Amino acid sequence: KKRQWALEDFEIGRPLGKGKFGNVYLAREKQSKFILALKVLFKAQLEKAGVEHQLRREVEIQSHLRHPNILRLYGYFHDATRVYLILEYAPLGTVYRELQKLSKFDEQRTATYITELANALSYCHSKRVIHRDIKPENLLLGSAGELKIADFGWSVHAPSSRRDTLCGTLDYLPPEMIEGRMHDEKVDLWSLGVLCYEFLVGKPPFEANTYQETYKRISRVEFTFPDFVTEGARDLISRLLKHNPSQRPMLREVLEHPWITANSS
Ligand SMILES: NC(=O)c1ccc(Nc2nccc(Nc3ccccc3C(N)=O)n2)cc1
Repeated sequence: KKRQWALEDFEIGRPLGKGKFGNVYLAREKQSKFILALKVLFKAQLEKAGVEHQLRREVEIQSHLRHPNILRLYGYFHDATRVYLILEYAPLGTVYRELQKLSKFDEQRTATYITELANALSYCHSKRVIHRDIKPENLLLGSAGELKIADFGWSVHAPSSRRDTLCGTLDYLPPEMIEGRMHDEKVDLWSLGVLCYEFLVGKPPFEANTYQETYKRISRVEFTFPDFVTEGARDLISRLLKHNPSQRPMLREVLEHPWITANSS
């Protein structure tokens, strides 16, 4: 951070999304005419929720980390009643939004996204940084439709022990993280497995009706496949969704897997 801004250095545009922490707007840096996103968070919420650190972690990590499949953080600043985050703007929304718009993905999008995601993680891991929050809602699409990871607030360094009171949903977390135990760079691989299954099926493999119900499904790795899911896909998903973190593939193994290579553009 060599420069410091102010809400006045921008021209806020249309609202992009989010709700309770604050909203995200399309922004235009007056000086340069640079387009970007401006996620505005209210101090009121921050404090009362005690996220001071996740925010610090987000602005922390995402500031340094620089990769084409990771969403950039350009800086931040806060006015009297809130904090602003200067973010890379991703022209094609979230992957979460695309999935609603398409229901399920073909083996090509699925394969591709997984690839871009692996490279980004492969890089994140380079720096012993585990995301631990890879869900389709934290995946944006670039001007060329490329995946771009965001939200490293829940992201920390590994190995780790943190038990952090709740995540809203357990869908993307692996047994270790739910079971409250120690975890590492492999948490991101179980998630990669979940995303893959979801992308092709339209629902995460452990979806349940109750938090409790899902924790059961997860903790026992109980998942089945629709008939349309091909064996190549099944193989890789079954390899990523291993109870034992140490039995999950390394990102290169994933990046070389036949089905991935046979369909990733
Ligand atoms: N409504 C759309 O077509 C649309 C949605 C999203 C983007 N891209 C984008 N880039 C950077 C940040 C960002 N923030 C968020 C927007 C919505 C929800 C959550 C966030 C967020 N806290 O990351 N969104 C572009 C268009």
